[PDB]
Amino acid sequence: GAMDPSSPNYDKWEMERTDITMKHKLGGGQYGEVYEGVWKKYSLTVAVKTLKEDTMEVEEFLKEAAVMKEIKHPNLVQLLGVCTREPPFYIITEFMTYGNLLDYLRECNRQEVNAVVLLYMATQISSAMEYLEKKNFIHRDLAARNCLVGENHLVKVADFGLSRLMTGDTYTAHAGAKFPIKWTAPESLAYNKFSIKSDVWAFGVLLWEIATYGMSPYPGIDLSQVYELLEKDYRMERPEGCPEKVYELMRACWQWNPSDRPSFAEIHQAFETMFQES
Ligand SMILES: Cc1nc(Nc2ncc(C(=O)Nc3c(C)cccc3Cl)s2)cc(N2CCN(CCO)CC2)n1
Repeated sequence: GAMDPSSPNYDKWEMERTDITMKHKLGGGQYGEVYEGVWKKYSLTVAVKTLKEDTMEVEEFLKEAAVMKEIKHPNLVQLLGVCTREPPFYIITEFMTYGNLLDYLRECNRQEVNAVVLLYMATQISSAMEYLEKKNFIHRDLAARNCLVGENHLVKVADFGLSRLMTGDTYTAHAGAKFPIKWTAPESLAYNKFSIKSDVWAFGVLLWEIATYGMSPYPGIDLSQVYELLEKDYRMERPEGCPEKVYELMRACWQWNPSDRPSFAEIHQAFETMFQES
C-alpha cells in the first residue's frame, strides 16, 4: 500500500484523493484548472490545481510541486499535497481567500488599502524573495497577477512552475518559449540569462503595479519598442502618490547592469524600515 508508511512507494506529499471535496471552480484566469475545495480530515478549505489530456505533460505539471516541496515561508503559497497515480492529477495548497493581487488592487477599497497597506504588501513580498534569494532560488515569474491575497492584506507569492534551484549565480533558459516582456530584465530579454537580479528587476515592476493599483506596465507602449527604450535609459515614471523613497527603490531595481541592482536583503530591510515608520 503506497499510502502506507511501511510501503516502499510511500510519499508524504501524496494525499488521499477522497480526502478532498471539489466545490466551486475558480479558473476563469490562466493559473489553470483551479478549484476551491475542502480537506475533510480537518474541514480546511484548500486550493486545487488540475491537469488535462493534452494541455501539458505530467513531468511539466509536477515540476511546480517538486519546487514547492523544498521551500517554506509564510509569504510563499504553501504546498499541502499532490494527487498522482490515477487520471486528473491534483496539486493542493492553502487557499487564498481574495485571489490574485492584480485584480485585488483593481477592485479594492482604496481608502482601506492605502499607502501604509500598499507599503505592507511590498514588504511581505520582499520578505518571501529574501528567503528565496538566500536559498539560491529564482522565481522567474514575479508579477502582481502571480501573487495571492488572504485576509488582513496577507500577501503570498505563487506560481512556481518556472522556479529553479541554481547551482551558481546564473541560469540560462533554452530558446523555445518566451517570457513577459514588460516584467523581464534586459539581459533576460537579450541573452535569456536569469538570476536573482532578474527577479529583482521584476520585483521593481511589481512595485509599480502595486503603487498604481493594478495599472499595466508601460501603458500604451508597443512591446517591440520596450527593450530599445530601456536601452536608451527610459523607465516608468513615479506613480501618483508614490513616496519618492519607494520610487528610488524601483529605479535601483531597474538598473541596466544586474550588479548595480540591490539585493533582496537590502530591499526588504529598506521596506521594513519604511514600514516600521508606522
Ligand atoms: C483563481 C482564484 N484563486 C483563489 N485562491 C487561490 N489560493 C491558492 C491558489 C493556488 O492556485 N494555489 C496553487 C499554487 C499557488 C501553485 C500550485 C498549485 C496551486 Cl493549487 S488560487 C481565490 C479566488 N477567488 C476568491 C476571491 N474572489 C473575489 C472576492 O471574493 C474571486 C475568486 N480565485
